[PDB]
This record gives sequence, C-alpha cells and structure tokens, in this order.
Amino acid sequence: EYPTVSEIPVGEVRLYQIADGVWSHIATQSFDGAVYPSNGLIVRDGDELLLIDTAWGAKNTAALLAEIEKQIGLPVTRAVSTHFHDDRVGGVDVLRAAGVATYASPSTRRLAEVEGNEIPTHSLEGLSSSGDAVRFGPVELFYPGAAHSTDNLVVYVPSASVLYGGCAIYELSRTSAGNVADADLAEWPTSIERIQQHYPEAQFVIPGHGLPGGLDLLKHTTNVVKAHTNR
Ligand SMILES: C[C@H](CS)C(=O)N[C@H](Cc1coc2ccccc12)B(O)O
Ligand SMILES: [Zn+2]
Ligand SMILES: [Zn+2]
Repeated sequence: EYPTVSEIPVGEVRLYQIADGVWSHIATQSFDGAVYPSNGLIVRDGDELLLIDTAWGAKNTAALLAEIEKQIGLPVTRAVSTHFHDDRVGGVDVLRAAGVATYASPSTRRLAEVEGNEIPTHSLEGLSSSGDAVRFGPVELFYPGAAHSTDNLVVYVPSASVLYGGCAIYELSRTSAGNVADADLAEWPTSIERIQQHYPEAQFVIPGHGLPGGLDLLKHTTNVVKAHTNR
C-alpha cells in the first residue's frame, strides 16, 4: 500500500519501491492547518542515485538523504527539480551542502530566483520548447509545455515504464484544482496530450501529490483543469 498523508509525520520521509531501481519518496507539509503529502522520485544509476525533486523543505530533505542512506545505501550524486515551487526546490541548499549536484531548466532557475526560492546550480539545456526531451542518466526529461507552471518538466524511466508527472498531473482523488496561481490553464490539456503521445507505454504514473496510478491520471487531470477553467 502506498503511504498516505495520515501515515507520515511532517519531518519524516518514506520511500516506496515502484520497480527495480525506482522509488518514490513521500513527505508532508502543513499549510493553513491541513497536512499535504508530496512525491519525488529516486532512480538507480549504476552505483549512484539520481534524485527527482526535494522533499519539500530543508528539514524534510535532510531526512530524505538520511532515509536513502539507511534504506538504499548508494550516493545521491545528482538531483533534478521539475519546477520552481518549494516542494521541488525547497531543500536544494541542503542537497548542495551534501555534495549533490543540483539541476533545473533555465526557466525553472529564473522563476525560482524571482520567487525568492532556492535555486538549483546547474542549467539543463535542450528543454526550452514544448515537446523537447533529453536523456539525463537513467531517465528521460520531457518538457510538455506549460501546465501547472510554465516550466514544469516530466520524467520517464524507460527501464521500468515509470512516468513521473510532477505537479502537472493530479491524483485521482483530487477533484478540484489545486494551486493554479502559476498555471497556464489554457495550455494544460494540450501539454497533457503531448505527454500521452510521447509516453503511451507508461505503466506507472506518479503525480506530484498523492497516489500513483496509470495513464488514466492524465485524462483525469485534463477533466479537473477544464472544469476549473469553466468555473
Ligand atoms: C507547495 C505546493 C506547490 S505545487 C502546493 O502549492 N500544494 C497545494 C496546497 C498549497 C497551496 O498553497 C500552499 C502553500 C504552502 C503549502 C501548501 C500549499 B495543493 O496540493 O493543494
Ligand atoms: Zn507547484
Ligand atoms: Zn506540487
């Protein structure tokens, strides 16, 4: 069973093995009196690990590194943040201090700077146009176009057919739009269509928040986004 927000105290991180050499990491944060879960990804890269996204804050990300060391015991050598919000870059400074090379698109780095958030060190080239993909270690990085944010990336693990949608993809239990202050609602369905066209064989789809599923999560997200558009 996938861990639930009720099963994780803030400050703690859980790892969930999705496939051989692929885990998600699950952490929580409190906001306006409620508690929210957040997902990232860990992908084995030979004798090293690639991290996708922080665990939403410095304290959570330190706990993430400690949990990885305890449960997996391979070094996190690189980390990619998939958009500029704090559940993706919050903790970049902890990663950097630990010797992890941190990466994001130049779009994400710019938006993080404007927002006053932590800024990944390295800039990922080749992701500037909708439909662009690049290989990064054991994963493919894909820019589907603007959606949840103008910079959002998705991540595919070809060995395991795992699609990590980040916060551009909603879990099935989310029936109404979440944080859309930085979204391109008009482009979001089209961007989702690009994901479906590029990764039709995906067997596991991980949203930025909540429970994984299959490719149904893409149409689900389009339905919620379009309903919000028409509010
Ligand atoms: C942090 C994350 C970036 S995508 C996010 O905004 N999550 C939404 C809840 C939320 C809105 O504004 C916040 C501010 C702080 C914490 C949580 C939130 B949601 O899942 O409904
Ligand atoms: Zn976000
Ligand atoms: Zn998010």
